[PDB]
Amino acid sequence: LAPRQVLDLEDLVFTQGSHFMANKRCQLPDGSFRRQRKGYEEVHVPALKPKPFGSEEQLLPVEKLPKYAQAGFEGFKTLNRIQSKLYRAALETDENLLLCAPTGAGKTNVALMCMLREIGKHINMDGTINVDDFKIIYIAPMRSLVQEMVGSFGKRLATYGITVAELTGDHQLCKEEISATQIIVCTPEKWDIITRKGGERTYTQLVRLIILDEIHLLHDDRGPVLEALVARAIRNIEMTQEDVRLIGLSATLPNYEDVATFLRVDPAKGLFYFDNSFRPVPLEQTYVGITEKKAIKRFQIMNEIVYEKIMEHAGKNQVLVFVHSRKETGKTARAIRDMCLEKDTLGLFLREGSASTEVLRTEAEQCKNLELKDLLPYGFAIHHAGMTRVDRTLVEDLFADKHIQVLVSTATLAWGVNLPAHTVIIKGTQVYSPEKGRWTELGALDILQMLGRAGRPQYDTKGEGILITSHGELQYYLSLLNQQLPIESQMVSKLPDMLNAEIVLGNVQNAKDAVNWLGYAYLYIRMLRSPTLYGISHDDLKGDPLLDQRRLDLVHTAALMLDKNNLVKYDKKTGNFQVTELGRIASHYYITNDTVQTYNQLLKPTLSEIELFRVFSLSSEFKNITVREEEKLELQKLLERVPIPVKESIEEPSAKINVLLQAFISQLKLEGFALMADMVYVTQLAGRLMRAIFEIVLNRGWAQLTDKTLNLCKMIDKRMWQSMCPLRQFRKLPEEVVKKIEKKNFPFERLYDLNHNEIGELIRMPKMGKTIHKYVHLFPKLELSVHLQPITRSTLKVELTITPDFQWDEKVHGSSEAFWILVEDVDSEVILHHEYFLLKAKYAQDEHLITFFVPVFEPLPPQYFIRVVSDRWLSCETQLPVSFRHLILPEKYPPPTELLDLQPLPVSALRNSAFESLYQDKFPFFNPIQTQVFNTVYNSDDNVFVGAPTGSGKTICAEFAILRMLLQSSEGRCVYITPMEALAEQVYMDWYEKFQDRLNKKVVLLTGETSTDLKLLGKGNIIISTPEKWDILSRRWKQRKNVQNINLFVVDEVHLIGGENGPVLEVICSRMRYISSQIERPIRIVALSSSLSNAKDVAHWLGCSATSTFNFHPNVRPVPLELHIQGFNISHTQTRLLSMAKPVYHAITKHSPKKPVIVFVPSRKQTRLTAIDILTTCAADIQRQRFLHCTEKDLIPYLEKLSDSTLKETLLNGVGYLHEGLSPMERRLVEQLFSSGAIQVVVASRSLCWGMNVAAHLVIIMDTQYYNGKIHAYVDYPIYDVLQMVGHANRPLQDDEGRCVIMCQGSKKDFFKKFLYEPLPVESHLDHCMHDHFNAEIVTKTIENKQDAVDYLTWTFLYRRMTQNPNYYNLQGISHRHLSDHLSELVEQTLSDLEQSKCISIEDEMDVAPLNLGMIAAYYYINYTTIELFSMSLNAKTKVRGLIEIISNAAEYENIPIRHHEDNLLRQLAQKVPHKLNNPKFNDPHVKTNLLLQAHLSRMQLSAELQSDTEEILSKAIRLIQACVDVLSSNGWLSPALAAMELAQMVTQAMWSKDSYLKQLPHFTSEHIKRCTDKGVESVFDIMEMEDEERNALLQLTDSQIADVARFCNRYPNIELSYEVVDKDSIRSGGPVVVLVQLEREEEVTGPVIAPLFPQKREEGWWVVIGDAKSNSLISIKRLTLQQKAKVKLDFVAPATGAHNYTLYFMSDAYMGCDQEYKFSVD
Ligand SMILES: Nc1ccc(S(N)(=O)=O)cc1
Repeated sequence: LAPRQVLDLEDLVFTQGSHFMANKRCQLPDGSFRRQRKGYEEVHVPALKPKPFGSEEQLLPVEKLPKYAQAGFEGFKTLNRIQSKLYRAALETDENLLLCAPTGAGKTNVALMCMLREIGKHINMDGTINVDDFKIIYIAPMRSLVQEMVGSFGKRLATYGITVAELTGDHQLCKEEISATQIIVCTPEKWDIITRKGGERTYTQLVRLIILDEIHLLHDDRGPVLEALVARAIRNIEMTQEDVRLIGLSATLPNYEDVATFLRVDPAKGLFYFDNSFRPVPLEQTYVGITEKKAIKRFQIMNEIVYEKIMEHAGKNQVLVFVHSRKETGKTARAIRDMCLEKDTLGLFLREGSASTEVLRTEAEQCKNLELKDLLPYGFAIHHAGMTRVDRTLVEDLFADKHIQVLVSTATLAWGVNLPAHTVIIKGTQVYSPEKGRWTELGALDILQMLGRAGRPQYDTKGEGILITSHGELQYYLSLLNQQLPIESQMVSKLPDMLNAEIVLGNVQNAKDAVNWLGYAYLYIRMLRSPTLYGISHDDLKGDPLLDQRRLDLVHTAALMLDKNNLVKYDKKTGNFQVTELGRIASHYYITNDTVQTYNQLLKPTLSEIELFRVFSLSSEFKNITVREEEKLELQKLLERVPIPVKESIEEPSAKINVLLQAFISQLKLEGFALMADMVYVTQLAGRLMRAIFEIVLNRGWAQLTDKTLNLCKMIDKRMWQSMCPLRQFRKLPEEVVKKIEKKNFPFERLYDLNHNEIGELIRMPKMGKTIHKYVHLFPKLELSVHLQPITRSTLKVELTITPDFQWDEKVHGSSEAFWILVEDVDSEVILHHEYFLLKAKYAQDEHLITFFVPVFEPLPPQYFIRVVSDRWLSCETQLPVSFRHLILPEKYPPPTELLDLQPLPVSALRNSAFESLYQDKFPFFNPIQTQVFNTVYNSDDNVFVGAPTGSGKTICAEFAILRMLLQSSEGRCVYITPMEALAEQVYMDWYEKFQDRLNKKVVLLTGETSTDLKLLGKGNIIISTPEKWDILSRRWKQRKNVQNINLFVVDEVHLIGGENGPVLEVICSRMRYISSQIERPIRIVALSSSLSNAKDVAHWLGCSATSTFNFHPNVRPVPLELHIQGFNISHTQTRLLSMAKPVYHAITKHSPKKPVIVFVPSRKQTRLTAIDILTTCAADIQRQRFLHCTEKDLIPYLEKLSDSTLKETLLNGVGYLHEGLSPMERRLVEQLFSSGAIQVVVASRSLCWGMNVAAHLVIIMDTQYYNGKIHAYVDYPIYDVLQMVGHANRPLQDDEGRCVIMCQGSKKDFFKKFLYEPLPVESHLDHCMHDHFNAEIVTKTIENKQDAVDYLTWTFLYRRMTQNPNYYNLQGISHRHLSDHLSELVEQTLSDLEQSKCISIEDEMDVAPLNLGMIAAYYYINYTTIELFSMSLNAKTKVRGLIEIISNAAEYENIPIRHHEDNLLRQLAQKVPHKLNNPKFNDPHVKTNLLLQAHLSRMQLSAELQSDTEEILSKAIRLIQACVDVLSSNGWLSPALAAMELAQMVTQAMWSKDSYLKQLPHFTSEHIKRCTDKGVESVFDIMEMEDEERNALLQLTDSQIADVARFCNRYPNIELSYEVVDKDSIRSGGPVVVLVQLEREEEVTGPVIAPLFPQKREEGWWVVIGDAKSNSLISIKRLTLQQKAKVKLDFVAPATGAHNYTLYFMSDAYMGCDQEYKFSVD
C-alpha cells in the first residue's frame, strides 16, 4: 500500500459541465462572411458541397444484403452512403463499433443492421426465431427519444415477431414481462439503476448486444452515468466470459478516437468518422449573436430577428422555432403574429392559398384546443409536452402534410418525433436548470438534435439553420456545430457516488480495486491523452505513465468522503472497504452521499410528519434551490392551501421545497413558471428519496416512522392525502363522485356493508351506485389468521395464513400485488420481524401460509400485532392481534454439561491391540469430547446419550460401545439406526472395512425385503439400518427371536426425531425400551445427537442417568467454528441467487483462499452454474486455475472415466461439482480428488449434504430455500439440513478453525442467529402420525384395549414433552389431569379413525381387534388411508388402467415433490403417454406418479430427477399391488385380481399389457421383434428351444449380447405344474374341497429376478389361484416363493348340485409369459 494524498475535487472538476470548452481555438469552413448589425452580429457558414464517391464504395441496394435481413427495410430500395460504408462491419462481423456521423445521417439503421445480425443467429430454420434466447439493450439519452425509438423499431421488427418495449421512468421492480421483450429501450440513468441492484444477471443474462446512442453525452453533466454503465458492462463481460457487442453512435466531435478506446473498438476495423459532408441534407447555417445587455431590449431584438428570417420563406417553406419553456411557445407564436400583422400584414397568406390550398384543411381540423384553434386558420401552430395530449399528435399530422407553415415547439419535439422542417430557428439558448437553481446555457445534446432537424431528407436539397444566442462568450456553438467541441470526462464530479455503487456491487472491495476500476473509465484515457487539462504535469506522467498516484489519490479522496458520510467503512491502513446498509440503500436509490449523512443525522424513531417533510427538504439534491423574489407571493398562497404545517420555516429554500411537495400531492395548479420547473424537479426525485428513507427506517425496525414514510411514498405516487377516500386511487372513477363520498362523515370500510342501492342513496347518484360497488370490491383486501406455538422461552413459531378477499382485475392490479408482513410489539414501537410478500395473479384467491419466528421476553406483553400493509395502495392494511394471555412458555432448559479439560486420552487406553490398530495410524489421541465420554461408553454396560455439534466425531463414540460389546460377547449383536439412508450406506462402508475386514465380525446392511433382512439380522454382529426397515422388522418382535436378543442398540442423530419422518424413529426407540424392561436382560441404548437444549428429556426417555448423559454446547466443538450470516434483501429467489454469485467468490478469497471449500446450492442446475461462475470469476481475477493444486496430467487418468464434458472442464480448472445426475462412481471420484487436495472447491446440491464423506475448511451455504411446486412457493431448508451442512466445515487434523458463511434472505437472518449459536430444541410429531403404529400394535396384539394404548404412550418421547411444552401440542394447561385428558382424547380419536377406516373393531368401548384391512396395512407397511382408499375404489370391474390410477393415488406418493417448472414438463409427458387423464392438475403428486408410472411402462427416458422419482415410486409399487390383490381376493373378484397380478409383472419388466413378450429380452427392439414375428417367433420359449447357430442367425448379435440374452433365459421360470382334487369322489355340498398343487422346476434356483429397468432386486413370487371364469369368482388364493420345489395346499367350500367348472391359475409377479392355466371340474 503506497502513500496517499488528499485532493481538492472542486478544483479538478470541469465546473461548467457540458458547456465546457477545452477548445481554446477555432476555425471556419470556406464561407466565412459575417454581417455586423446594431445590437447583434451575424455569422454565416455555408453548406458543404458533397464529397465525391471514393474508389468503389457504391450504394448497397437492399437486395444485396442477406435474405433474412431483407425484412425490416420495406420502403428502402438502396442504403444511405453511411449505411453502405459499414454494412459489412455491422452485419458480417461481431466487432465493437464507434460510428461518428452528423445528426440525421441515419445512424439508426446502422444500429438496426447490428441488431438484425444478432437476430440472424437465431433464425431457427422453419420456426420463426429463437426469440427467448437473446436480448438487446438500446441506451438512448432522452426519455422522449426512447419512446419513439420503441415505436419505430417495432414497426421494423414485427415481421420478425419481436418485442421491443420501453424501460424508463421510475417503475421500481419492473415487470417480469421484460422476459417477453427482446429489445429493451432505455435511458442511461435507468440502466445504471437497474445494473446497480446486483441481481442484474436476471436481465442481462441474455444481453448479447448493447448500443450507446448519442454517446457524446459523455461530455455532459450526465456523462459519468455513461462511464459507469460501460465500465460496469465491460467488467461483467470479463467475469461471465460471455461476449457482448458494444456499438457507439456519436456526433462528429473531437476526442472520438478516445471514445473508441473506451468502447474497446479496434481503430482499423470498427472506427468510422464522417465529417459534415455526409449530412442527410446539406446545411446552410446562421449563428446570430446579440451584443446588447439591456434585458427588455434584448428580447425585442431577438423577436425582430426571428421575424425577418421567417419571411425569407413565404410560400412553400416550413420553419420550426425551438424555444425553452412550455409556455414560451405561445408568447412567441402570437408575438411573430403580432410582428407580421403590424408591419402591413407582412407576407401574410403564408399559406399562399387565399382560396384554401391548405386553409380548407386547417379550418376543418380547427376544433382542437386553446392556442391551436387560435393559430390554426392560417399557417401558425404550436407543440409542447404541456399535457396537450392528442392535439400535438394531430399537429404532427398537418405539419407532415406541409399544411402548417410555422410551428414553434419545445425541445421535446426534436427528440420525440420524426418531423424535419426545411429551415429551423433556435431562439435564445438560455434554459432554466432547477438543479443548479438558476439559468444556464443549454445542453450540447439538445442543440445538436434539433439543429439536425433542418432539411427534410426527401423534400429538400438544402436546409437553413438559424441559431440565435448571445454574442458574448458564444462561438462555443460554432465549434459545437462544426466538428470542434471536444468530448471530456466529467467523472470527478460524481466520483464518490460512482465509487459507492461499485463497492456495494462487490466489484471493488478496496482501494487497490478502486484504482483498477478508474482504469476502465473514460477519465483514465483522457488523463493520459491530455494530462494538462486534468491537472497533471508531463513530468508526473513521464515517471508514472499509468497514473497510479492520481487514481489512488482520486480514490482515497472519494473514499474519505464516503467514510465521513457513513456509506462505507474505510481504514487508512489496509485500504479495505466495508459496505454499510446506508451505502447499500444510497447506491440502490441513487441518492448522493451528502444526503445520506443528513438523513442519518436527522431521522429518529419519534420523527413527526411535520419534521419528516423538513428532512426531505434538507436533501442535498436540492442544495442549489433558492426562493426567488418573483415567486414569494405564489409560495405564500400555496402554504395556506396545503395541509402539513411548515413550522419555523419562513421562505427559505427548505420551506419552498416543502410546500412544493405538498402542492404536488394536493394537485394544486401553479402559474409561476420558475416554480413549476422546480416542482417537477423535486417531485420526480421525491419517489426515490422517500423510498430510501423508508428502507433506512424499515431496517432499524422503527415502527411509527416506517408507517409514516411508506404512506408518504404512496401519497407521492398516488397524488392524494392519506385522509382522502381510497377510491381516488382508481383512475376511471369520476373525481366529483369521490369528493361526494368524502363530504359525508363516512368511513370507507362501511361501503363493504352496502349494496349498490344504499350506496346510490348515500351519494344521491342512483346511476353511479353499481360502479362504486364494483370498485369497492376491486380494492385489495387481505384476511389474516394466525397459528402460534412456543419453541423456547425466548421465541415462538408463527404460521400466518393470508387469505385474499377481493376481486382481481388485471387492468387494476396487473400481474401482482405486493405487501409487507410486519410484526410489532405492544406499543407498536418496534418491528420485531418483517418480510415482503408477493401476491401473484395466478394464485389470487388462494390461501398463503407464511411461517416465521418472533422473539419474546419473560415479563410477557398481552399482545403483539401483525400488520399486512400494501406496498402501493393507500389505506390498504389489515391488522391482527396475537394474544399472549393464555400462552404457556416451555420449561427453562438445564445448562449444558461442562466440558472437562482433561488430559487427552491416548489410543493405548483401548487395551486391545487389534482395536488400537484401526485408530493409531490416523491419530495419537481422542478429541476432548471423545476422552470425556470414554470411561462411560467403553468401561460400562449402561445407557448413554452423546450430544455434540455435528462433526465432533460422535461416530467413534458408538464404536467404543461396539468394541466393548465385541469384548463381552463372541458373536455379539448390535443394531445401528440412522434416520438417513445415505448416512447408513456411509457407515456401512466405514464399518465393514473396520469390523469385517480388520476384525472379521459380520457387518450387514438391511434392505427393502423382509426375508433376506431376517437372515442378515441372523448372522450379523453389526446391523446397519434406517428406521422404517427396522420398524417393519421389530413390529413382530414377539415372533422374531433375533430382535429380542440384541445386546447393543445404537441411535444416531436422535435430534432428527423432531423432523420429517421423525415419528418412525421415535416409535422404534420406544419399542426397544419396552422390549428391554419386558425381557429382564437389558438392551444397551446408546444415542448420539446434535447439541440439544432439552437433552434431559431424551435421556429420561431412553433410560440414561444424568451422569451418563453428555450434552455439550455448540461453542465447545473440538474445532472452533467461525460462523457468518449474510442477508440479502431480495424477495425474488432466482434474482437473490444470482446476486449471491460474487459474494460466494469473495467468501472463498477472504475466508479460505488456500484451504478446501464446499459450496452448497439449492439444486442440480445451480451446481453446474455456480462452479462455472467461480471459474470465470477466477480467470477475470487473472488467477485462472488458482483452485487447481496439481498438474493437468495428474488428473487426466481419473477424468477419462467421467462422461460429463463440463465436469471434466471444471475439474481441470480446480472446481468440482456434485449433483444427483452423476453416477455414484462419478461422485466418489470427485470426492476423492477433493480430499486429496488436488481440487480446492466442490459445489454440491443440498440433497447431497447427507451423502458426502468429505470435509472443508470453509462451508458456504448459498441460499436456504427451495421451490415447492405443490404450494407455488419457496420454502425454508429444515434446520437439520443446515446443521448438517455446517458440520462439514470441520478438519480436526489440519485446521485450527472451521468457517461457515450462510447466505440467506434477510427475512431468514434472525432465525439462523438463534438456532445455530445455541443448542437446538426438539419436539415430537408422533401425535400427527399415530394411526399406522396403533394399527400395527393392535394387529400384533400388543394393544388390546384403550388402556394399553394409553400405556403405550407412556414409553414415547411425546409423553415427556407434553408437560414441558403444552401449547406446542395444543394442551391447554399442564396439570396431570390435562395430560391424561389429552392422552385419552388422543387415543380415542386415533382408534375411532382406525375403526371408521375399517381397520379395527371397537367392542364394549374398551376392547379393540384387527380386521382384514388393518392386517394387510400392517403386513405391507402401507398407510391406513391407502387401504381405506383401495377398498373404497376397487370393484369387480377394474382393469389394469384403473389399477394404475388407484395405486398412484396412494398416500405414500404424497411426498413425491413438484419442482420448478415441472408442470410444463409433465404437461408434455401427458401428451406422450398411452392413457390420458381427465381434469389433471399438474402440481398434484398423484397425477405425476401416474404419468411416471406410464412413462416407465413405455420405456421412456426422462429428466434425471424424474428418474429418481420414478425410482422412489417403484420402490413401493410392488407392495401396493400385492395389497390390491389381497383386497380384491377378499371380495372374491377374479378378473381384477388377475389384472393386478399382471400389473406386478408388467411393472417389473417395464412393458405394457399387449407389448410383445420379447421385450423382456435384453437388446431387443421393435426393429428386432418385427423380423421375429415374420418367421414365427413370439414367445420367450420360442427362442429358448432354438438351437445355438439358428438362434443368433435370426438377427444381429454380439458375443456379449447373446451372453446376456442367454443368461436371461436361464433365470426365466421353467416350471411344470401338477394338481389333484383330494377325495374327488366323496365331496358334498357345503363341505370342504382340497386342491393340492405340486410345483417343481427343472433347474436349481440361484440368482435374483432379472429386471434391468426395475431398480430393486426382487425374488420370484407366485400366486396359485382357483376361480370360476363364468361368474368372475375368486374361490381361493395362495402366495408363495418356491425355490427348487414345494407343496401348495389350498381349500374352499363346495357349492350345490354336483358338477361345477373351475380354473386353476399360476401367476408370476415378475415375468410375462409364465402364466399357466388348467381347467377342471368337481362333484
Ligand atoms: N427491500 C426489502 C427489504 C427486506 C426484505 S426481506 N426482509 O423480506 O428480506 C426484502 C426486500
